Parts: sequence; C-alpha cells; structure tokens
Amino acid sequence: NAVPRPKLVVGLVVDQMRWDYLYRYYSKYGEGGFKRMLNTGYSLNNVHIDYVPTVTAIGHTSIFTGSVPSIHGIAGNDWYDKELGKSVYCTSDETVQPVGTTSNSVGQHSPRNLWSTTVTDQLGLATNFTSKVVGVSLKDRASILPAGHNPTGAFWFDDTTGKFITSTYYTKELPKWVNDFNNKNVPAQLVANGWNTLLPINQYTESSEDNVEWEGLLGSKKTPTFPYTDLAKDYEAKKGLIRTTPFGNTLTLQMADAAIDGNQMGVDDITDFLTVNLASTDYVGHNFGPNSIEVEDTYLRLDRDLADFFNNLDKKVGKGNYLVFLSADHGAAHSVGFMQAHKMPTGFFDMKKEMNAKLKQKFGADNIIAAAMNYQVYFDRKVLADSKLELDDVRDYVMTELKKEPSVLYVLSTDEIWESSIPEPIKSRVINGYNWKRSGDIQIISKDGYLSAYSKKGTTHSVWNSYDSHIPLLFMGWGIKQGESNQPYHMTDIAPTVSSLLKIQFPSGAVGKPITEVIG
Ligand SMILES: [Zn+2]
Ligand SMILES: [Zn+2]
Ligand SMILES: [Zn+2]
Ligand SMILES: [Zn+2]
Repeated sequence: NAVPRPKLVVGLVVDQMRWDYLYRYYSKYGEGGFKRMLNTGYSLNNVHIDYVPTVTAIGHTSIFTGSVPSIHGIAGNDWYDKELGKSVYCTSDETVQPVGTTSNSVGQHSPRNLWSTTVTDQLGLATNFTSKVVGVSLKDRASILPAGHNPTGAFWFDDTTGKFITSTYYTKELPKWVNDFNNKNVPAQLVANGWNTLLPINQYTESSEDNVEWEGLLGSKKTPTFPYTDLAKDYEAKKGLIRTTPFGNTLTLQMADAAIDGNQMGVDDITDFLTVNLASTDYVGHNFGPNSIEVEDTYLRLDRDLADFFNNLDKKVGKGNYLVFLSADHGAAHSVGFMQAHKMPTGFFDMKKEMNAKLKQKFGADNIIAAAMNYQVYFDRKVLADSKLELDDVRDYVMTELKKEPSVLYVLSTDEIWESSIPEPIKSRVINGYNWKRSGDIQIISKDGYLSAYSKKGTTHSVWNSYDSHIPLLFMGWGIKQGESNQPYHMTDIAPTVSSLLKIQFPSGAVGKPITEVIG
C-alpha cells in the first residue's frame, strides 16, 4: 500500500550544453551514453529557458525550483545589491566556515540567497527528511543550489588543494567517504597523460581546424591546438586547470559515484536524490567555442563517462529502480571570430565607465551608474539623492543613448516591461527574470549573435536567443516511456515533472507545469 517511487533520482545538468550537441556529434557517440538516453528514454527537443539572463546560477536554480528569478531570488551568478552597496555572489555566505579547506573564498558558501524551495527540498519534506540528498559539482553554485536548503551534503571543488570540500552550513566536518576520495588524488591520475583527442584528430570533421584565431589558450601552451602535453605540470601549478579539460567531468562523475556509495543512495525504498553538474563543458566551451575540436572531444569523452556512470547505476541501484533527467543550464553562442569567418551576424556588446562619463557631462555628477551587469544597469541611489537627480530622468537619458548602439535591439525600464513594444517570448522572459530587490533599473536586449567584449575569444551565454535558451531535456528510467516530442516546454517544467513522478508537492515558487507525455 505504498506510493510507487524510484529508489534514486539523478539530476544531471551538462553545463553550457546546446541542444544540438546531441546531434552534431551523433555519429561518434557510443551506445551507452547520450544515445542510451535517446534510445530508451524520452527527449524533449523543443525546451527553452523562460527567463533572462541565461547564466549558471539561475539555470540550476530554475531547473530544481521550477521558478524564475523574479520569485526565487537568484538573479544571476552575481547581482548588485543596493542595500549592501556592492555586487553579491550568488552563494557567498560569510556566516559559515570552510570544511575540508582553509580557504574562505572557496568554502564560505550556502544556499541562503535562495528564496523558494527546490524539488530536493520537497522530497525531504515528503519523506520526513529520511531521503539522502547530495549535490556534486566543480562549481560551488552548481552544487549548492540544486541540493536545496537541507541536503545530506553539497560538495564542490577547491582550486587551491584539488579536493572536494563543503561549508559549515552542511556539516562540521567532511564525511569519511569524502576524505577517502580526496586522498586518492583522482585529479592527478586523470591529467597525468596530458590531453589528446580520444579519436584521431583528423576525424573531427564536425569541428573547425585546430588552430583558429577565435580560440583561447589552455595551461602553458601558446597555441589553441592539441596535443596539450604539459597538462600534468600545468595542473600541479594551478589545480583549477582541470576545470577546463574533459577530466573535470570525469572527476565529477567519480565523485558522484563515491557519494552514491558513501551515503547508500538507492539501496532501500526511500527515494534518494543525487544532483551532479558537469561543469567542464562550460569551461572548455568558454575558452574554445562550440565549433572547436576541444569541445567536440569533451563531449565524446563525457559521452563515455556517462555510459560508465549509467552502468554503475545499473549495478549499484538496478535498472528500472532509478530515474535520470539530463538537461543544461543554458546553451552558448558561436564565437564572434567564427561567425565573422562565415559571414554570419555577430559582434561585441565598458558601459559603466563610458556611460558615467556621459551622465557626468549631462547631469554633473559622477558614478551615477552603480553597476552594469547581466545586461542591466543599476543607478546609485546615494548619488542621485545627494545630487538631487531623478531616477526617471537619469534612466531616460541612458536608454536614449543605448538605442544608438549597433548591438542594442531593445532598451526598457524594468518598471515598464509589460507595456513595452516588445514581442513574446522576450517580454515575458524579461518579466520572469526581473527580481525587484536584486535586478537593475534598465533591461537591455542585444541583437542576434552579439556577445560580451569581456573576452574576445571563446564564447559566452546570457541572452534569450535560441542558441542560449534551447536546452536538451532527456528523461530515462523508472516511470519513463521511450519517445520524443517537438511540443514547446519551459525549463521551469522540469521540477513539476519530477514532482508528479514522485507524487510530492511542487516547489514553493513553481510556475511551470508537468510534462505529461513523459510520464508513462
Ligand atoms: Zn552554466
Ligand atoms: Zn583547437
Ligand atoms: Zn534511500
Ligand atoms: Zn558559462
């Protein structure tokens, strides 16, 4: 007379995975990774992110809350907090201590900026907190936010030591199974032989040439080309280097396997929840771009690691006893230099300094703009009051100046989003992404293909356009029929779907709805 439930559900989010990575490299994947999810599970091929900006902290938050920044409070990886008078990192919390490391900047993090509950929170509430909930990622934000407010543990990678650590928000000390894993020095083992392509490099016909102008550098090498023979020496000097290799994903999945065993995840009938973010596809993509040989090799190597991961699930939990959903927190644009080489619309988006000089000339006061980030601009309320300036005047001028920019498609006040002459889906995505306390006073929408000038190599992601917002969404295992769909869905539909499969209450700020055709 019990509610039918899987023994374990695994939430995998491949960082920066554009949907078309599934098919650009389709002919090179094996049978047990992405193709196992496609061939035995359900693929939603028309899922878009229903907010902006399409960055990491929000993506992981919205996947697991079914909510939007306007409600759940995570308005980006960073945001300007006008009451604190400074920019704020999404997970930074100076009321906790590092656990397993002495670095405060690496370990002082918590989910305290998250206002809405997660599906992992709701599982704990539905099982009287007998459920094992563990988050794993190289990035603090991508481990903490999916895990929720009261998980068994949330672990992330310490660049200063090469170990997985946590904070006193979770436990006073690292569990034995984490110390055991760290002491193996898996990172050293992985980078020992450098980085060569898994296949013969001549076969990477889905990619550009190896040496192109728009690709960044890795480690000590001064050309963006294989082979990366000095990886082991470079990793030793900077252990954060492993983030920008396929071995960062391999490390993460071995850590996730250690979490399954260290917490007995999936052995009894009480549903456990493992969340793991694969961050290296984002680091590699940021440095080399979606058309690089580097990125293609990262996905061929991730594909094999996922096959090993699913095979370990079959032995430790049992096929049919676990539920997997795979998605991404966002896509990515093509590199500006790549698009220019092929005549596609593209370009680059120092606004705070430049506009403040103009605002200075126009109104006579300096530092009128407090911050410019996430395609928004914040005005310094302290400067406006002391200078006797109106927010609307100062805002109207900046918007008029921004309309002149060749990269600007729309500019609008965040007080007047609904009435603006902007089509859907852009208008509602701007609404969903606008958090009253933590978002700026002006919203900017860039033309297609334009990227930030923060780095003129590699690529980035933040915009509404389909290349950033079109994410894969694959379900596999317990309670999932095989199939695929081109019906439109939202990222905020993921958590409601898992909630319905588990017969648990939806998260507290959820705005999405279950994907009914998946539940079979
Ligand atoms: Zn990301
Ligand atoms: Zn290259
Ligand atoms: Zn259990
Ligand atoms: Zn990124």
